[PDB]
Amino acid sequence: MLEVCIIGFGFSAIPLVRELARTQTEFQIISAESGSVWDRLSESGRLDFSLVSSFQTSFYSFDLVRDYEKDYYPTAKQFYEMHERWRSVYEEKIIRDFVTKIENFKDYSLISTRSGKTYEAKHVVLATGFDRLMNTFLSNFDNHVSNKTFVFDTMGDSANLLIAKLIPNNNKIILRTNGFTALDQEVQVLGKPFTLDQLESPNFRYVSSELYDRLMMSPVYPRTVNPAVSYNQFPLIRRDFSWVDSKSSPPNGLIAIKYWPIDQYYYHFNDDLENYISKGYLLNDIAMWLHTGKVILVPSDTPINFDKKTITYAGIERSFHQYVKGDAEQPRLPTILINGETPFEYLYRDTFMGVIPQRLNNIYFLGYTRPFTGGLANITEMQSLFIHKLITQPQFHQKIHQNLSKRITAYNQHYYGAAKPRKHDHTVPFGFYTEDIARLIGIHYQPNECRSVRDLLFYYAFPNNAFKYRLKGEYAVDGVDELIQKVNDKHDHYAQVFVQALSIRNMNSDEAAEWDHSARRFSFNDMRHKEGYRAFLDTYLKAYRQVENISVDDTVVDEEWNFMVKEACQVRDKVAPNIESKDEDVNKGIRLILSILDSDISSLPDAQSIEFIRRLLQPKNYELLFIR
Ligand SMILES: Cc1cc2nc3c(=O)[nH]c(=O)nc-3n(C[C@H](O)[C@H](O)[C@H](O)COP(=O)(O)OP(=O)(O)OC[C@H]3O[C@@H](n4cnc5c(N)ncnc54)[C@H](O)[C@@H]3O)c2cc1C
Ligand SMILES: NC(=O)c1ccc[n+]([C@@H]2O[C@H](COP(=O)([O-])OP(=O)(O)OC[C@H]3O[C@@H](n4cnc5c(N)ncnc54)[C@H](OP(=O)(O)O)[C@@H]3O)[C@@H](O)[C@H]2O)c1
Repeated sequence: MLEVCIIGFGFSAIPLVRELARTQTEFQIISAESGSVWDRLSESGRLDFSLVSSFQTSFYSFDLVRDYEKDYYPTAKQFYEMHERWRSVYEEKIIRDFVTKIENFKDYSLISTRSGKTYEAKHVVLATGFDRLMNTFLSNFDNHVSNKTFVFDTMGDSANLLIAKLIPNNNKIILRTNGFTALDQEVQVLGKPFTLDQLESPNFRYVSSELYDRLMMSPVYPRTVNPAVSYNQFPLIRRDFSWVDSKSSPPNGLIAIKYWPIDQYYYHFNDDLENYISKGYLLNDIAMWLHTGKVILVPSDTPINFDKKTITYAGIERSFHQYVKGDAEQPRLPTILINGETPFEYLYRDTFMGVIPQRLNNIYFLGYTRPFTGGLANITEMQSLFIHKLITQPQFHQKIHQNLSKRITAYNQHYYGAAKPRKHDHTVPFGFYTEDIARLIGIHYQPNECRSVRDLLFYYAFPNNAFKYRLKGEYAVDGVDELIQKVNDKHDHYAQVFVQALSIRNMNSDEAAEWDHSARRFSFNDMRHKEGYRAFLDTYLKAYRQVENISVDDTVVDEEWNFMVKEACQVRDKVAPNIESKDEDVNKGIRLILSILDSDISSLPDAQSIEFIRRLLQPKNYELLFIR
């Protein structure tokens, strides 16, 4: 009887399929003829955008190993192209069919398809993706509507992608939301560009949750009164975070819009604008939108009749052309029958690590955990290794499953606490998830096993990407030592990250928040590096309109909008005139570290930071009750 059935093959499943081939496990893939959202975007011609995520975190270790020279943002085209390549390799093993039902028994499951064909499989893996409502807007659109008005009850990376495509057609944007978390996807660090994922040094949570919290959460929670931070100038972006009942920060369930800030966007693309836009590099700067008023925030309770289709803001009644609601992070699970009769009720919190469900035998989920920053690759690679070991190594299987529900309770206690289940429970800091998975599999690193400060940087500051845990051990990939050398050598061994955590070791949360924003340009939501790009923005529009064959008649006065903008930006007009250090501390920190790279750690004698750097071999907060 068939050992393994993979239902659905897009991207999530590639690494697990690679691992099955390797160990020569008997597997079949069943996967729809239609394909995914991407084959949509391929047919309609709509691949004209780029990922919010860096190569290093969006593409799998066994590709990075040969294609990685420098950090870039891949295009939707490059990402689709990489799916069709791995599709091609495995097409012989793929059955084109839709599965409509799985009857799960003690030893195996019975898979029904639309064809009517039936399959028996010992283990089954669902890698079927999500149904998403804005896919419609993204797959089906028209860049001919201009000067119209749009209301969004929700903000997110797809809402942001659509706002990027509207603004050049002098469309007017209103966000009627309960606020949102948005973060510069790229950060100038002493001249060098870093992705946001590259600066989280997540293993610092082991030193203390509180150390990590104040290092991490100042751009999210409004803990600075610095009037350059969008959350002080535009207080409507603020969310209620009272649901958060966990010592883990950032908390599971936190989501974030990743945007290009204009200055980073300038730096990368100014010298060949028409081509870079052509390729799908699009200015999606929400902070710039808020500052120009090409977008405006509005209280959530700003009533409107959907029937007359108008918006009640200030002493104005603006007729809106389109209202956009959107939230469908619901996995595409076909019906699953327990003991082959009782329907299975999906709930992210009731599965272990987002992969192991509780009343089902030999059934795995792959592609349903959402990384909070970085690409899905990071998550799906480690899921792939966790699932492969569970399928192929029955002692491992027994170890996890013995006390499956104790692990799930202990997981939920650490990450969610007492909070009621939410839509976004399935979102997680990637740096915690990957480390979590790796300590279950045992391909993790020991801090006690560091001998040099160089080793202490690898452990704490090297980002917890999937390939990080594939240098050696059970899942070692050829060429990973070279990747780590490459990357290490390009980011100064992630010293700057290590130095941050050091700098804020003695501060309280309010002290850290201030320090974190005492920079000429702080990392996230810095409204001082906006005004001086209005000249460039004008280039960008003209430039955009050329590749995309647009005329917009740009002398028009939406006079009421100009007055809606003025009322919206009130707090701004009060607070931004109050304008006027991490830069220095970091400058001297990097000095100390790059000098003592090769010093034995235990040897270290007794700026008094050396004593904390010793204690880095023996962290207090390593305990994870869901792993032991
Ligand atoms: C606009 C957009 C932008 C994104 N950008 C990024 C990004 O920048 N970085 C990043 O890391 N992630 C990104 N993602 C998320 C991720 O890359 C996608 O979800 C991608 O589709 C990988 O998903 P998957 O392999 O899990 O599922 P899919 O690509 O949906 O593949 C699942 C497959 O299962 C098939 N299938 C489903 N149900 C059945 C069934 N019952 N029987 C048989 N076959 C079935 C489907 O046809 C499909 O081919 C983005 C997603 C979207 C929509
Ligand atoms: N690696 C990845 O998988 C990855 C990463 C980023 C983006 N993406 C893609 O981009 C899209 C995700 O964005 P989306 O626009 O589709 O919807 P979404 O961001 O998943 O949902 C957004 C809505 O959730 C609610 N919400 C709760 N907490 C929030 C917070 N802190 N910030 C913002 N919103 C919050 C808000 O509405 P209420 O206030 O009404 O509850 C908000 O409007 C998907 O297509 C996804 O595949 C993928």
